[PDB]
Amino acid sequence: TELDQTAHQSDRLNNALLMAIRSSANVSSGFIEQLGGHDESAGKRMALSVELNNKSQALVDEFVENAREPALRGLATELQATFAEYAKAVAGQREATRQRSLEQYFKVNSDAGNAMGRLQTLRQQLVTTLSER
Amino acid sequence: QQITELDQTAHQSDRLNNALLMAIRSSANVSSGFIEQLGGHDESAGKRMALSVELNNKSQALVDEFVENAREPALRGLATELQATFAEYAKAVAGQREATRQRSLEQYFKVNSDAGNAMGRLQTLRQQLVTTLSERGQQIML
Repeated sequence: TELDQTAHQSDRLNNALLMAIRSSANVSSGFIEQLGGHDESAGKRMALSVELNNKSQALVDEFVENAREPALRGLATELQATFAEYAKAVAGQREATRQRSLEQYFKVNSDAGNAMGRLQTLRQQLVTTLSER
Repeated sequence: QQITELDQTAHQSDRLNNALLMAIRSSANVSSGFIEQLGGHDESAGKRMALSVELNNKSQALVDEFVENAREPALRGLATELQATFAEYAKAVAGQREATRQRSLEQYFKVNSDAGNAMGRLQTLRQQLVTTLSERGQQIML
């Protein structure tokens, strides 16, 4: 029973991070589509970025709710905080894209890239801790 | 022993998760780098081109190692598809980087569909491989 919880936790963690980076990739792609006048195509990218933000946030929330073991509590709260910092940056990318502002996009993009760099290394720390039961 | 094959199954799914994560991060760097370049932030865009290269090279090495270790027929067909699909993806992202260096929206769009189509297939193949690896880990325990 503990082991089936582990697989659900792993699906939540991996899907959350894949959907989160896809959310940012979509809004960047959509910004470029707007630059090229592909304005209908760009709306599909923006909608997917929004949806992927919502779905990935829900999975992080579930992961943290279910990571009660003492070895995981601190790291899971670190994940919650770093993920929130990433999601805030991607929300900033969406707002820059709606305003069609190259400079607003640059401002927040460094925050996005730095938080995702940390999410990759934090994910590996979580995978190590999950596998040690 | 069971823990050996179990340990190797976990190692394989982890290779797969890191490869897909870094592959999508590579895209995020080239697209956001193009936006930075167009805003006059040439230095940051250059760093992002380098990071896109690094990330897809690391992903490629993980994909190659995954295929080398996916010997069972339940996995090998999916694994070689993942490899062939990654090659398509990596070539399109390289096209996106060169379009960025040339400051060319037209060059960028010319390959942007190749990248998205390959990435979509990569994500489905990862899903099939994760499920098939998990099935093998459970078969051992059964």
